[PDB]
This record gives sequence, C-alpha cells and structure tokens, in this order.
Amino acid sequence: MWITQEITPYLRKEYTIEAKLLDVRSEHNILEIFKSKDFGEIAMLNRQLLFKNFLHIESELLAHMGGCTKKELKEVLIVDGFDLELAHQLFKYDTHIDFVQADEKILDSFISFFPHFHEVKNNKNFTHAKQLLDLDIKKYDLIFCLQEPDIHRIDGLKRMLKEDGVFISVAKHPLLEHVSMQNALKNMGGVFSVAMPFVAPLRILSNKGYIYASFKTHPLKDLMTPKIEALTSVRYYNEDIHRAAFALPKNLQEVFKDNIKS
Amino acid sequence: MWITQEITPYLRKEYTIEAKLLDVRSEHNILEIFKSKDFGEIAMLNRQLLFKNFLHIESELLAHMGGCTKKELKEVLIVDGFDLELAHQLFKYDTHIDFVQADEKILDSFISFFPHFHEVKNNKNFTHAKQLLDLDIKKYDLIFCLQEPDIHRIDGLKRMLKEDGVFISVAKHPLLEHVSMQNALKNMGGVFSVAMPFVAPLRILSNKGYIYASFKTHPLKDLMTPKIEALTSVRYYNEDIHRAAFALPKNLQEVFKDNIKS
Amino acid sequence: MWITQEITPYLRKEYTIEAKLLDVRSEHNILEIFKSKDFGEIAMLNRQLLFKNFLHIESELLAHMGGCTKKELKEVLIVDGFDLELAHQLFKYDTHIDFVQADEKILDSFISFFPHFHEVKNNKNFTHAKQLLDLDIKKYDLIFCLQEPDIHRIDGLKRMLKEDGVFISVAKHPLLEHVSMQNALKNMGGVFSVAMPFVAPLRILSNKGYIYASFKTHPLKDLMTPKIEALTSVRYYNEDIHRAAFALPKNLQEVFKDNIKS
Amino acid sequence: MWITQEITPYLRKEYTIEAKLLDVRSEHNILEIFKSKDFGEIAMLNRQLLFKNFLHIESELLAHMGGCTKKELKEVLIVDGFDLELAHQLFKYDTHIDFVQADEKILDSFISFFPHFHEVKNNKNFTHAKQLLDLDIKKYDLIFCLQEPDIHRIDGLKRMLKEDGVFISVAKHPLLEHVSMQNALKNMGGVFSVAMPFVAPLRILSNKGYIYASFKTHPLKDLMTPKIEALTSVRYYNEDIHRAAFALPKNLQEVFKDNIKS
Repeated sequence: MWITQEITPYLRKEYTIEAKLLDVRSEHNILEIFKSKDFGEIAMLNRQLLFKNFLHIESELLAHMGGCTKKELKEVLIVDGFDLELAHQLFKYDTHIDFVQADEKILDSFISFFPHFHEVKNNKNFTHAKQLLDLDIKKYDLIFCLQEPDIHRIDGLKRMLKEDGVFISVAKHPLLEHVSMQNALKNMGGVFSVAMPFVAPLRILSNKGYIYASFKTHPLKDLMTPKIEALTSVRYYNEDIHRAAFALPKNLQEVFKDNIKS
Repeated sequence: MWITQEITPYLRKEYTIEAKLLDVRSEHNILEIFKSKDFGEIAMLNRQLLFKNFLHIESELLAHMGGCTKKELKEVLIVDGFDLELAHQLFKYDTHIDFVQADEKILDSFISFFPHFHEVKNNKNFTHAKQLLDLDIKKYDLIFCLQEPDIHRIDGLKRMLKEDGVFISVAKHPLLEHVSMQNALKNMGGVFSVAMPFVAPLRILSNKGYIYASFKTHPLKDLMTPKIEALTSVRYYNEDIHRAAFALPKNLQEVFKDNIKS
Repeated sequence: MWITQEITPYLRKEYTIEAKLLDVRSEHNILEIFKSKDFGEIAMLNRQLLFKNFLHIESELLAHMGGCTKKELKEVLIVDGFDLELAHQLFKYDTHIDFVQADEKILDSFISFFPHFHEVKNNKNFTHAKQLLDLDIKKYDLIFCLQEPDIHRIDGLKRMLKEDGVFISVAKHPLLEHVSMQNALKNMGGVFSVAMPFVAPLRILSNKGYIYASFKTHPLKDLMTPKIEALTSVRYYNEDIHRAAFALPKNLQEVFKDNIKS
Repeated sequence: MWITQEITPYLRKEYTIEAKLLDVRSEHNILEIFKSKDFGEIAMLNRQLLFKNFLHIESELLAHMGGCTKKELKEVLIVDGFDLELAHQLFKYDTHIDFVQADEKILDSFISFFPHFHEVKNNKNFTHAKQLLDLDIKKYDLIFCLQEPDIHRIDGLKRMLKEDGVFISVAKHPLLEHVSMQNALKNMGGVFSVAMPFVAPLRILSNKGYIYASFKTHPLKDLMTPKIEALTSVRYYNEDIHRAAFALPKNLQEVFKDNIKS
C-alpha cells in the first residue's frame, strides 16, 4: 500500500505505508495517521505530512532558536498549529505557554503521535485555549505561527509582542519556491526590523522554510551559547545547526537581498 | 506524463515530464533525457537524476571546496562518473584534469545536456581516459570519486595522492541513511587523518552525501576566503555554504564521533 | 515513463509508454499520441484512450452490427466522434457516409494513428462536414453517436432517421456502472421501440458499453449471416461475437429488464 | 490510500483503499485483505486480486459450467487454489469434493472473506487434504485446477479422470495474451479430445482465461438447459453467459484452430 503528497504541481512523493491507524475529520480539519517502516508513523494533517520519526527536528529547531536568542522567556504564544512537541521543547525553559487551537477534536487525536503529549497537556504552565479571546491579555516574548500567516495575521500578532519580542513563522522552501519565500519576507518586513529566512539543515524531507522576525533581536548575533549548552535531552539542535540554518547560496542572497532585514 | 525516482524502497518522487528527448544505451549504462517545464531538462542515468538548470550547484560545491582549501591545483583526478561540469568548474584554476570513464558512448551522450560540454572536452589540460592504466604515473593534488567507493577502491586511489592532497567522494545522505554514512566514514578513517561528512545546503531534491578526506588538509581550518571571493561568476558556492555543509545534528555528531577526523 | 487514466473515482490505470509522438490542443479538444510497447500507439483524446493495436475491434463491431442487421445501407451518419476507422469498415458496404466533426484540427491530427486515414478521407462517398447544417438534408439508415448522447441529442438524431432506421450509440460498461447504463437505456427507450445494451466481447480494456436502438429492427433476430460471411478483411467480427455481445448475467438482466426494449 | 495490481509489465490498476484488514504470511504464501468503498473487501493473494462482493461470478461460472454439462456429479477434485466459493457452488449438487491445499494457515485465513466459509468446510462431503497422496485412490467426474498447469501437471491429473469426465483449468486472457493461451491449448490438445478456451463475460476487471477440456463431453453440445434453469439462487450464471463464454474473435478462432478441439 502507499499514499501520495503533492509537494509541487509537477512533483509528488509516494510513501509506502503498512497501515492506517487513525482517521478523524472535523468541520474544519482532517487528520490521518499511517504506520511507516521508514518514519514509524506518518500523520497527514490537511495535505501536509508529519513524520513521528523526526518530530524532534523542527520542534527542537524553532523552540531553541527562539529560546537561545532571547534573554528572557516568560510568556510564549503558539497559534495556527497542532504541534505540541514545540511546546515540550519550549518548556525546557522557565516559561509559560499559551496554545491557541480551536480544533480540540483534531488536537486530542494526536494522543499517541506526539511522544510528549501528556507531559505537555498536563503542564501547570501550559494553558490551551480555543481562541485568542479566551486568554488573559498581555504581551509575549516569543510568538509562533505554524502556518504561513498573511498580512493581517502578521499585524494582529505583532501588537501582542513585547518591545523585546521575537516572531518565528512558517513559509515555503527558499530555493524550490523562492517566489513564495520572497513574498513571505516582504510581508514580514513591513512591520519587523529583522526578517530572516532559514531552513532545517539536513531535514531534506519537506518543501518548508521559516522566517525569524523581530524588532531588535538578531538570530545570529544574539545567540547565547551558554543557553544552548545548558539545554538537556536535545538530539538535533546545537550551535552548528543554528548558524547553518541561515546559510544561503550566492544567487539566493541576491534574490532576497532587500527583503532580508538582517 | 510522469517518471519516477526511488529515493527509498518506501519513498518515491514523481516528476511530470513533457517529452522524452533521448534514449541512449550501452553495455554498462543507459541514459534517458526528459524535458520538464520547471527543472529544465532532467537526465535519468541508471535511475539517478540530474537537473540541467541546477548542475552548477554540485559542480561548484565540489570543485571549489577543493580549490579554496588548497594552495595550488596542478593535477586533479576524477573517476567513476560523467560529471564534466565538475571539471568545468575546476578549470577556473590553471590545473590539469585526468578524467577516467570507460563508457565513451554515454559520456558523449551529454553533448547537449552539459552547457559547458565542448569547452571542457577541448581543454588542452583535460585528459579523457578509458581507464586508470592508460594514464601517466603521477600524484594528484585532489582526487574526486563520483560514486561511493568501497574500502578497496579507497586504498587504491589513496596512494595516487600528494602528501597534502584531498580526496572528495560521494556517500549516502546522513539524515535518512546514517548507518551507511557511518561505514563510509570508518572506511575513510582507516587510511586518512582527516575525514569529514558534508552535504549540499538547500539541495532538498537529493539523497546524496559527501566526504572530504585527506592526510592533513582541513576543510575549514585551511579555507582560503580570498580564493572564495575571487569566484565572482559562480552562482551558488560561497563561504557560508562551505562551512554550513559540515554542520551535523547533535545526535549525528555523536554517533559519527569515532569515525570523523578533524 | 508512464501515463494514467481514471476509469473510476476509485480506480485508475497506469500505462508504461516509451515516448510522446504528438500534442495538439484545440479551442475545444486536446489530443496526445503516445508510443506503446503493448498497444503500439495510445491516443489520449480528452480523458479517453484509444489503442492503435485494437482499432479494428470497436470499428468492426459497430460498423457490422449495423451493416449486417440492415437490409439496405445507403446513407450513414456519424456525429460526436473522430473515429474514421468506423468509416473504413462501413465502406465495406455500398453506402454513403456523412461524418460530422467540427474540430478539423484534432481530426486531421490522426493522419498516422488511423491505419485507413487517407483511404477514408479520399473516398468519393465520404463527405466530411463541420456541422449538421453543412449537409443536404435527408433521412439515414444508420446513425452513430460516438459519445453518450443526452435526451436532446437523442431526439434531434431520431427524426433524421428512416422508418427502417437504426441508431448505435455509446454508454458506460453495464456491470461496472449499471446505474449509468440504466440511465442511457431509459433515455433511449423514450423514443425507440428497440433499446438493447451490448459490449465488446474480450475487449477487457475499457469501461465502455453500447446501445443498439431502433423502431423495428432487432439486433439478434434481424442478423443476416450471409452479409456477415460476405465481409472481407475482418479480424474480429463474426456471428459468435455479434450474438455474444448481447449476453447479460442473470442479475443484470433483472436490473435492466424494463429498460431493455428487446 | 492505494494499492496496485500488475495486469501487465506496462499496465497497472490502482484501487483506492480505506483500510487494511489483514496481513497473514506463510512459508509459501502471503495474504492481505483491504476494505474498498466500492468492491467491498479486496483480497490480495500473491498479487492476484479477489473481490468479496463479486466472488460469485467466477465460482458460479466454473462450478455450473461443469454441473450443467454433466449427467451426475459424484466425485470432484479441486487443486492448486483457495477457492472455497467454487466448492460452495458445487455443493448445489449432491457430490463429494476433494480439496487439496497444503497451506492451511492461508486457507483458514479466508474465514471472514468467504461468505460461505463455514458451510463449505463443515460439509460431510468436503475433504480438505494437504496433498494428493493423503487422498483415497479413485476417479473424478470433474477436476478443477485453479492455477495454470504445465504439461506435466496435466498429464498427472488427466489420469484421475473418469472416461466421461471434465477438466477445467485457468489460463491467460486470449485478448492480451493469445500466445500464452495458444500454448495452454496445445498442451491440453495433447491428451484431450476436447479443449476449448472461454472467458467470464462482463468480467472486465480480470486478465484471466480458462479451458474446458475432456475426453468427449462437449461444453455446448452436452449443455443441459434444465439444469441451468433449476439454479434459481445463482446471481450470474445462465445459459446466455455459458455459450457466450466460448465466443472467439475471428482472428483468434483462426490462430487457435489447430489446438482447439470440439
């Protein structure tokens, strides 16, 4: 048996799977978990794949890129996603996390997919809310957007940010789809003094990119090695990966030159 | 119309193709070239894909990682492959290049696929040999193996090296095939004082890895930035990409610790 | 390389092809010819396949099912199709043929696909017209509809029919899609006293069916063996295939019972 | 989710599947059962597909072509297969059935797939043997080979036949694999006075053919319509389907002329 994902209008991927473990459709989302001989378990969340085998990669990368570049981490915000592993890694810091996901049904259906599901859901500092209006208002130190946000989502989130604030969001892969990344950066630049694209080194499995945005916090210059070396039980993240994540070939640097708010 | 690419026994890539441009076949190799509306022409060599519009990435990376890490390039050896674009990039240096490939028929089949085909083959300093035995006896400043060599091939090429020479070869990607990479490193660690794995940053479309091995030349410590900046016409290679290529996830740095040599 | 056709929302077919020989899109149709090791050449005409290898099967079947059941064959009409092979088989009778196809571009693009292209286009009795209004008006002895016609197309064609008239049209396969065939028959029954479904015995390659409609001509009882045995250069059609074409399993006979105007 | 079926080295069928229901495996066979939203459950036995909702077609056809062409059914032999639905249909007659299949594990694996599983296995007159040698010595009125037998297997079963017995076996479809069918006929023509090929009408989803061979019983001339009409609970088999199964295209009647025996 096999399943397929379109990573491009001219490129698909075929995955051999040994079984279908779960299926839960919602009035807004559809999730399906498959058993994989390669990735252990593959979760298909609305035309996007998640490999149980490599949940530590993106979770460790985003969480610690934020954590190790911020002097103070007390309030975090995570919108537009179901990734509780990000949360598990962020808790390796002394911080509070506000998770906003309206789709409980889908979210709870990850009960076995995410290794640290319970450890995250039962954290005293972890508060899960259906929507934004369900949270005490305040300004955060780090905001995460799990789906490429638009100009509005960007603005709405930028005001909920502290002067010191940092915003890490998702976009397409800078090489495969430089035009998408270019647009994602332009949007980010409109309100942030620091807008820089990066990727997950060695994570050769997804057409995905990311942007590190802020008002006055540089992702390379404000990296604090001591916070890095102090982290425990990390299997992917380190300083080499962090810096390498921002490497760009010659041409691409030229292409994103003025959209890159370094 | 589509073609496929087996990155793994449980994972495939599918490229929409507009036409088949060539179908050549020898006693040892078969080569097909297709037209894609996005990746330009795609060449399928023994189920290994080559992209015309992106040939420069791997050629510049491999050639210049060598050229910018060595004082002078006088004698270079290329074996087990058909990559004329690598020699083209190497000809930026005033060096001689010995190119061994018994399959003339397939090699010349690249007359249109390689944009610098004729320029490379007409170089006074380019020697195409059917086999290593037809070559003059001598040592090389740098040797390139375009296929994963077994420990016996390594032993053989190893001795055709100058004391300060560099041996660069291909291996499997360390993310999806760490066990393979590991073995590729121990086989190198056997006769070389330096043996470090690296990948091609931003190249998400390939399940391929490489090793920089030598007797004492260091891929990072012997890096000559002046040589890197002199390369004004390259489109991919730069210092950031050079260093970034050696970055390893924390767990891979650890599993590879024993075989890696700096 | 390969191509794919959806024969069902839950069933597709994958065809290995060695090359793409032709591509001509029209302001109404799209045609693509592929070279096949199995079928010689595959023509993809707007989501439907044609196998050069087996053009004699359907052409011989429809042409002679009409021809050998009609006492007199002098005027024939063919609408909604590009199949000139039907025409080649019908000319094995002393009859005139009116081919109505507005898309000359696509039609002419079959120049090499249809074995008897020129022999049919240059027949003195073959008149090709862009539309119906481009033909002398008259009543025909046999009408062929190459695409499942609707209630209107059915009526419009039924009046252009002689008292003795016969109408052979296309529909889905009676077993795989009994609901479609059921509808096709109901429509036909509304105006014809004789409506009977049939298939191409042994032509296990398509989700296709056909209906033999008329006012007073039975496809099994009015079959004239002498006209059959008199036909020359036929490789598929004979009396066994003709009668077998109307065989229906027990259940299906019950399903189509009152829609079958035998 | 999809699975595939290789009807030809250049042709494949792809079925959308909702779930995998079983994965059994023995020393000689592997069996997987899937749930399809249309064909009910699909069983994949050594890359040969079986459809639960349509098992009756082949079982009724094979059993009753024999039963309605013989005076009395007292001893029947089934070999080289797992088709219990064939025996079920044969039990409409008061006959004994010897069923040989060394792979008990896989056979019993059909406990839910075959709707009449238990009824067939609990029949006092059904004997399941691991091999032909564990059986009592005797002659059969009818023998069924569920796999294409080579000329050696034929020779062997041939002798376990009553003088007026019938040997029915599987072969390749004569439309796509005429050469194969041809050979299957000459091998039968070798020891049998009657040898005629036939297919399963309206069964477009299978690349399978069959042969009715005997010493003198004729599949059409010895057909007993009374026996056919007595079968009021069958859903497919009837006289029209019986005769229609032997119909051959004009060119196949000719190429097969020498090996076919009536």
